Amino acid sequence: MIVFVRFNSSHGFPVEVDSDTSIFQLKEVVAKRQGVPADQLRVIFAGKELRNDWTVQNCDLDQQSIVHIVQRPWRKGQEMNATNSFYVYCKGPCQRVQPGKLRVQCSTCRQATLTLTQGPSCWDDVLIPNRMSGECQSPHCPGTSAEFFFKCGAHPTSDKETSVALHLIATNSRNITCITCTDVRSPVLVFQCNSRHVICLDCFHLYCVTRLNDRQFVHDPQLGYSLPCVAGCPNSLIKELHHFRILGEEQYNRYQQYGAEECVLQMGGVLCPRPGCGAGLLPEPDQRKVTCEGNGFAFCRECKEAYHEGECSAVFEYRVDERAAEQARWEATTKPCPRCHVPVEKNGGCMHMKCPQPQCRLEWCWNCGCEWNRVCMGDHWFDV
Ligand SMILES: [Cl-]
Ligand SMILES: [Zn+2]
Ligand SMILES: [Zn+2]
Ligand SMILES: [Zn+2]
Ligand SMILES: [Zn+2]
Ligand SMILES: [Zn+2]
Ligand SMILES: [Zn+2]
Ligand SMILES: [Zn+2]
Ligand SMILES: [Zn+2]
Repeated sequence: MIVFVRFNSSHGFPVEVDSDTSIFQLKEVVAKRQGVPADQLRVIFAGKELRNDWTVQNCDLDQQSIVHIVQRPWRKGQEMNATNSFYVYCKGPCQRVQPGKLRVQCSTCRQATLTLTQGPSCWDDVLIPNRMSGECQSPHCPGTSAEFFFKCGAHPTSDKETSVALHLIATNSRNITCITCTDVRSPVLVFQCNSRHVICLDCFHLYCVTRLNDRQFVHDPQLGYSLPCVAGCPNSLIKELHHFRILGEEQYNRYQQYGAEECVLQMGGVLCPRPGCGAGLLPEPDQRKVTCEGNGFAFCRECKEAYHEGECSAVFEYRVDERAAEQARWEATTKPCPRCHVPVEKNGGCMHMKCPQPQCRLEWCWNCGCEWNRVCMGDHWFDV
């Protein structure tokens, strides 16, 4: 039997398998061929992962079936009881999603001298420019607006070393199951569909990579290229396109080239099949021999294999579970003062509490029950 494998490409190479071939054996074939460790490969068929112990027969794979192989090792270990509210994409040295550190400065002088009127309580407070007011303590600075910024929390960072905040990503303290895999994972990405469908980051990576391989990204005139909720919910395209950086450098670079590749294809062009040089080529409309040239092998335009004369070889190239979708919906009192023990109610999302008792006036963290400090401020200034 011949199956087609798409690995970091929109072109699927043929692989010979038998009814008794396991998915693990298929991964071993692709591992040696690509020089990539076998235990890092994931096989995806019609938007679903195929398990190592399943055979080709168990999977119901037929002649000319297209499977995706994506390089992403499964990591079981996670932190379900995490305290952090925020996530950033650290572009150096982590090169991945990490818990973030929230900081504030004066939007005028850029010093950490802005005394906020009140602490932030929501994403809008820290993402929308000039939303929060205060007074700058620096001599003669008329600064009245706060400027928030985030940094990676996994290692020290300079005051200039910012990382982009990932507003869709949240600590899964609600223990909501993933829409695709039904597992309870943390952190999760929350789609902005009406149902606020939840996806784990492992599934989100597989979703994006297979959609890059199938060239199924959606073009929005006032947005660019993006993806909606995996369930196909209306008006759910990701607007904050920096969320695609969480796929890592190799995959984000493929995403960045999507538009230029789509323009070439729209003009009757073709993308080069060779792994490494996947450039948008513009040959002569009726020419079968396509040679790679702007600024490497000569391929047959029909079968996408090395240029041959005569016939091409005979060999040539999703719905979410209803109950899983309903379960994966993100949105479906008083504490004593740590010092004077007088109970107080938290009015909003801000974790910075201040005891109203005149002899006490202790500033404390609602979550930790400790005196307010820079660590609590950076890690969980407000609830998300
Ligand atoms: Cl976040
Ligand atoms: Zn980092
Ligand atoms: Zn200032
Ligand atoms: Zn999942
Ligand atoms: Zn949805
Ligand atoms: Zn080429
Ligand atoms: Zn051919
Ligand atoms: Zn008190
Ligand atoms: Zn705290």
